[PDB]
Amino acid sequence: MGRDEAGITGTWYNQLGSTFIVTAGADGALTGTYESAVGNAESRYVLTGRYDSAPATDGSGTALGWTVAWKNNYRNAHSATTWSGQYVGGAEARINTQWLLTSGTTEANAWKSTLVGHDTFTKVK
Amino acid sequence: MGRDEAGITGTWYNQLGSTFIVTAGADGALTGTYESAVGNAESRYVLTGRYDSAPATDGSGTALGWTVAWKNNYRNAHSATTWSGQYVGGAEARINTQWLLTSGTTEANAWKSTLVGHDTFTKVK
Amino acid sequence: MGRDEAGITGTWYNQLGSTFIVTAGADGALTGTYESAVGNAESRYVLTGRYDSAPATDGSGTALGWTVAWKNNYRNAHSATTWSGQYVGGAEARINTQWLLTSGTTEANAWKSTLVGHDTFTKVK
Amino acid sequence: MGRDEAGITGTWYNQLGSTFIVTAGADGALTGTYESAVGNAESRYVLTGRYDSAPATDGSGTALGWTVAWKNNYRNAHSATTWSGQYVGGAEARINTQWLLTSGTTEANAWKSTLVGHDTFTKVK
Ligand SMILES: CN(C)c1ccc2c3c(cccc13)C(=O)N(CCNC(=O)CCCC[C@@H]1SC[C@@H]3NC(=O)N[C@@H]31)C2=O
Ligand SMILES: CN(C)c1ccc2c3c(cccc13)C(=O)N(CCNC(=O)CCCC[C@@H]1SC[C@@H]3NC(=O)N[C@@H]31)C2=O
Ligand SMILES: CN(C)c1ccc2c3c(cccc13)C(=O)N(CCNC(=O)CCCC[C@@H]1SC[C@@H]3NC(=O)N[C@@H]31)C2=O
Ligand SMILES: CN(C)c1ccc2c3c(cccc13)C(=O)N(CCNC(=O)CCCC[C@@H]1SC[C@@H]3NC(=O)N[C@@H]31)C2=O
Repeated sequence: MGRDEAGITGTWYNQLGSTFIVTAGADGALTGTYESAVGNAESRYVLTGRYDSAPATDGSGTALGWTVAWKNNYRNAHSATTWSGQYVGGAEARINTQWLLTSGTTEANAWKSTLVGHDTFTKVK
Repeated sequence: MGRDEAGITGTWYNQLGSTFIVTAGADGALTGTYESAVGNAESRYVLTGRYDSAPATDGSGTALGWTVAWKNNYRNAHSATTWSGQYVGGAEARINTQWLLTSGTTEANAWKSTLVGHDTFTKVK
Repeated sequence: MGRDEAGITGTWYNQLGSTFIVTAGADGALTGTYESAVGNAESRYVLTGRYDSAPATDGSGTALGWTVAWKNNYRNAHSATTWSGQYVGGAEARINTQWLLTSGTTEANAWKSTLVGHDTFTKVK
Repeated sequence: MGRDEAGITGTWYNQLGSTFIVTAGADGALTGTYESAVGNAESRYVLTGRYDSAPATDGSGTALGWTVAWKNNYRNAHSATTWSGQYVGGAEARINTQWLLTSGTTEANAWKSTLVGHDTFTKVK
């Protein structure tokens, strides 16, 4: 709860070397910035999202998600990613996610508008 | 741009009868509430997300995404959904999305933590 | 069972105008050809897959999936799609699917190797 | 080509401890069996799929996919999984996949019919 808040807030790194900095609010909000090590991305981008401010205490992870639109002062990649996953606490804390990356397309190209992938975030690296 | 802002802001309905009410901010923010016609959901839930405040003008859609954590004053479904998609404007304006719904799980059950689906939102119904 | 076999076997069409011709075997096999109305595709491509030869009889759909590699005598698109979904029988019989389309990539590009989408197949159109 | 055939054919293991045994045919076929270490699964299940019998030689992976219906002599889990991904050869050869697992459902429950995940297969473990 406040446990999750404290667990989630901070800097995370994924397997690609991207950096996710986030504050979890007591109200279930996630707010922060994201810097992608790959793709059409430079510097930091705003992120917002939500999390289960009251997960179970049977050892279950904590559900959460967030979005980045790939526009900032330096680039506009006409796209947006959402990550959906769960926070697991402890000595090797992790956010395990799957993500959808959608590009704005013509109607003709809409069938190929969305990439899918997975990112695992840790507190080190 | 301001076009997208004006296009996106408002009430949308999906094929299931769910209701998405959203304000698009000039800064690329999405803020609002979501009421799901199905699943472990009651009343409205906070939503936040982002959108490409400056899509292309070659007739491409506008990328966007948002999250809902399935906790409010009435229920806690220990889960969170992200929708990723694009807004298409005009007489039959649409937000075409794919979504990931993750439940908090034990580590044993993490492989089955995430549902995937698609929702199409329109301004009527 | 033999019901499913009879239900599934035949020609289906999706919302894009693609054509899926399939034989369901008594052993749970699916075999046939696919012709895509869109993308880097021409003529027919082999398809194979499986289905639950013994679904429930509580009105549940019948789970199934199949793959196409996008290589034939005319083109090689260095890619393969899998469709996962369920057959629903009756007067407006449907196969409702989600699909993953993966392209062979460099290791650098693997994070963007896979598109996701949804196709609905019917017996007419 | 024959390279891919030789690369792919054999026994693979994923991070969960599941075992995938496959023969790649010269015609682009994949045929074999799958034994899942997790879920509603026992013993081996038939699998079929396809692969790009002629990938590029710029170091790109080889696209492929396959399906398992979760019915055999011991169990019927009313479901089917498709894996979509790419084979990468060499000293630490890998098949990197994403998967869709669909359960037969009522029409009411169709929105939650499909799980999504990722599996990485290697030749050892
Ligand atoms: C239609 N058709 C041929 C395309 C043409 C162009 C594009 C696409 C795209 C998606 C789907 C198809 C196309 C797409 O997303 N785009 C925009 C790309 N946008 C970007 O590169 C922004 C960085 C995204 C980084 C990802 S987020 C998940 C992962 N985790 C990380 O930390 N980093 C990676 C295109 O141009
Ligand atoms: C591990 N294993 C056996 C499960 C056990 C329980 C659950 C799950 C879930 C996901 C995956 C597996 C399980 C899951 O999400 N859950 C929480 C469900 N949470 C909810 O029902 C909240 C409403 C979500 C409504 C969806 S959002 C996309 C779509 N579009 C709409 O407008 N409405 C629908 C479980 O309990
Ligand atoms: C890495 N990065 C920038 C890409 C560059 C090139 C490509 C990709 C792809 C996928 C992901 C990224 C890229 C991809 O799949 N490719 C191959 C495309 N392959 C094809 O076009 C084959 C037809 C597929 C038709 C689809 S199947 C689901 C749907 N349902 C239907 O009936 N028809 C549609 C690329 O080139
Ligand atoms: C609708 N609602 C509440 C559900 C109720 C029951 C079920 C579901 C399912 C999917 C989605 C929702 C539900 C589902 O798939 N099912 C069948 C499960 N079927 C099985 O357990 C078969 C083993 C699958 C093993 C996976 S394959 C990807 C991964 N990689 C591996 O090597 N092993 C794992 C349900 O019962």
